[PDB]
Amino acid sequence: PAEILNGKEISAQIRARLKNQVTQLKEQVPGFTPRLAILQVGNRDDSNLYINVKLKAAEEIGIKATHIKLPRTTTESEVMKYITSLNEDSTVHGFLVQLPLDSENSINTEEVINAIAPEKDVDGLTSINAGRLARGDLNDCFIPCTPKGCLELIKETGVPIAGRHAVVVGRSKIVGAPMHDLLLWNNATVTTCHSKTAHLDEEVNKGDILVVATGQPEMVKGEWIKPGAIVIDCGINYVPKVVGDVAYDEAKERASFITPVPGGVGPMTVAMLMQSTVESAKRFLE
Amino acid sequence: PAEILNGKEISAQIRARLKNQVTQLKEQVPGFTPRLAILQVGNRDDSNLYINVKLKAAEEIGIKATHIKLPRTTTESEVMKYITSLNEDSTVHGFLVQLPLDSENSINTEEVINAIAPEKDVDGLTSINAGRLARGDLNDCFIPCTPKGCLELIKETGVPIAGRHAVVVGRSKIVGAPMHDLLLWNNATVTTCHSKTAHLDEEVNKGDILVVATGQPEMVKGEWIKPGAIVIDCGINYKVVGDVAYDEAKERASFITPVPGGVGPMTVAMLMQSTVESAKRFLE
Ligand SMILES: NC(=O)c1ccc[n+]([C@@H]2O[C@H](COP(=O)([O-])OP(=O)(O)OC[C@H]3O[C@@H](n4cnc5c(N)ncnc54)[C@H](OP(=O)(O)O)[C@@H]3O)[C@@H](O)[C@H]2O)c1
Ligand SMILES: NC(=O)c1ccc[n+]([C@@H]2O[C@H](COP(=O)([O-])OP(=O)(O)OC[C@H]3O[C@@H](n4cnc5c(N)ncnc54)[C@H](OP(=O)(O)O)[C@@H]3O)[C@@H](O)[C@H]2O)c1
Ligand SMILES: Nc1nc(N)c(NC(=O)Nc2ccc(C(=O)N[C@@H](CCC(=O)O)C(=O)O)cc2)c(=O)[nH]1
Ligand SMILES: Nc1nc(N)c(NC(=O)Nc2ccc(C(=O)N[C@@H](CCC(=O)O)C(=O)O)cc2)c(=O)[nH]1
Repeated sequence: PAEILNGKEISAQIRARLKNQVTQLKEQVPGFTPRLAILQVGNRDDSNLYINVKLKAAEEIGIKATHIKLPRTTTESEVMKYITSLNEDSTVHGFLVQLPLDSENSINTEEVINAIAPEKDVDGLTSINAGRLARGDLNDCFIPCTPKGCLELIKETGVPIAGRHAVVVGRSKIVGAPMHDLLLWNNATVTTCHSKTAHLDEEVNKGDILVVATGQPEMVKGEWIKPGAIVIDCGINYVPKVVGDVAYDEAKERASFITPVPGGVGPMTVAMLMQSTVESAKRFLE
Repeated sequence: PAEILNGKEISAQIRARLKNQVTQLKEQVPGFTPRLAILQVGNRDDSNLYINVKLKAAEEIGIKATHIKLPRTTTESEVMKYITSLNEDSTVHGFLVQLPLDSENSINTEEVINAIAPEKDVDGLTSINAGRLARGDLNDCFIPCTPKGCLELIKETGVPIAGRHAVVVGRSKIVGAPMHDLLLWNNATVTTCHSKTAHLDEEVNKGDILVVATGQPEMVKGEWIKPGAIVIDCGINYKVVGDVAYDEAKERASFITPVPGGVGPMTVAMLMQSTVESAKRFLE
């Protein structure tokens, strides 16, 4: 049976490490702290929870994190005033807009996200940072936090990535598409599947590394898993309890390593955001 | 055997349509002409050839194309000055830097490319345009010209892309990587291969659509091809041969691009199309 990749434990070690860096950066440049801002439009329940988890992580580490919550009646123009203000405020080192925006008005999300200064785009959602990642220019770009966290989970298996066949199910802007790029430039051979893929079960069965980011509860069946695969489940689904996008019971009988839900990718997403925030704080000093 | 995808004939149809568009444009707004600039660093023979092919196509269409060639010893700072000048010249609608740079001094290609204004980046090489393409924002970006030409050749088959398994061999900034994205947002299931891919023959055999962009002459064997595959060969290797072993591949493919006269003419035609598109937007 598969060994469990314990994201809860792994993230803790990352956060302890970040806390020491933050404490150490204070006794290098005094009064200086990493500063994060999180902008929210509307009042989605899941966004409220995820933002709150991120605030807790930043607090424990020493990052000063501000949460701005705009109402559902907010217009695209009002959101842009905040993005411009956060770009200009040299005390803010990174910020992000929690997605999706929950507005009754029509707001161009792509236009909002792409007003974020790329040097503060710790969520890696601007076209500029996406374009660097998608073309293999990894040294000078923020990488989206869920793919970052999935790569770290993969590395914890000690199984090298180069030459393996990776399958990514899902191509969303925040997870699946950057996940493909990250695996590719770590020299996996990568297949991307989506809602138009035919014979999904056959495609999934080719993955030595499998990352599932569909938002469909337990859709990926254990039978589909290649024996010995490294299975990374990004799904967080509320069903009649929380389950992921992989049928966990069947899959753990065939994988060599598997992420549980909860306690797998989710805590790693948050840890990687704090790491990117510290990185933009350190970069700002230079 | 395969039907041949005649890139010579298809590109001539595209260039004639563009010529008539430009003619009509000039009738509607007298004195206006689409303008392209090509910047080159060094004096590579292949670059000289491909640039010359581009200038001739622009001339046939009625696009005014200027070519600026800098010596092998130019500095990054001097290359940047020209890019700034091109960005600021409001009579220039698109421009590109022919790659690779041939310099004696270390010049940061990524910094040079990324100083191009995205609205004039007709080669689609800026990070801004790459990121738009890579995340499916296909209406607000220039797509690189060779992937655009490959997509048009695949569409000439009349077979829908959606649901097919496509294999891209190569991940370069100009061809392989944007090709993956174009096929992905046409709803293919896409596998990307590279020089660390193990069992390349088995990955190629999965491809209903196969695009080979490696620069390794005839390395992709015909026996690896899935029977009935659509086979797109971007290679130009020096006779001139492609990246696919053509004779064996043609036996098994449903459609296949010859080399030469396949992808090559389509690449140039797609550059002209993007140029005319930038000029049209600039009137608007
Ligand atoms: N977004 C969040 O705030 C958040 C928070 C926690 C967890 N998650 C988890 O993170 C992952 C990504 O979520 P997201 O919101 O970024 O995704 P999303 O925008 O909802 O996109 C889902 C992706 O899965 C694909 N897909 C859907 N049904 C499929 C099927 N039956 N077969 C194959 N592919 C299918 C879609 O294909 P198409 O592109 O063709 O539509 C799309 O690429 C999910 O597992 C989700 O549960 C999300
Ligand atoms: N560049 C031009 O001006 C030009 C003009 C005419 C024609 N072309 C054609 O355009 C295509 C791309 O050219 P490019 O300049 O963009 O090439 P490039 O930058 O050299 O990229 C070559 C790609 O092929 C991959 N590759 C090399 N050997 C391989 C192997 N044995 N198995 C699998 N993948 C392998 C490389 O993998 P890695 O990423 O691991 O290195 C890389 O992604 C080629 O077909 C070329 O003939 C180019
Ligand atoms: N801009 C932006 N928008 C977004 N919608 C996201 N996604 C985005 O926050 N996801 C997310 C998922 C899981 C958790 C998480 O902490 N999950 C824990 C459970 C947390 C708890 O309840 O304590 C787990 O799965 O184990 C946090 C964030 C993002 O990263 N950036
Ligand atoms: N910036 C930039 N750099 C680059 N290096 C390229 N590639 C870039 O120009 N390729 C290219 C390929 C083929 C031809 C072409 O016309 N090929 C003909 C043969 C050429 C001839 O023999 O005259 C054919 O295959 O049929 C022209 C350009 C590019 O498109 N943009």
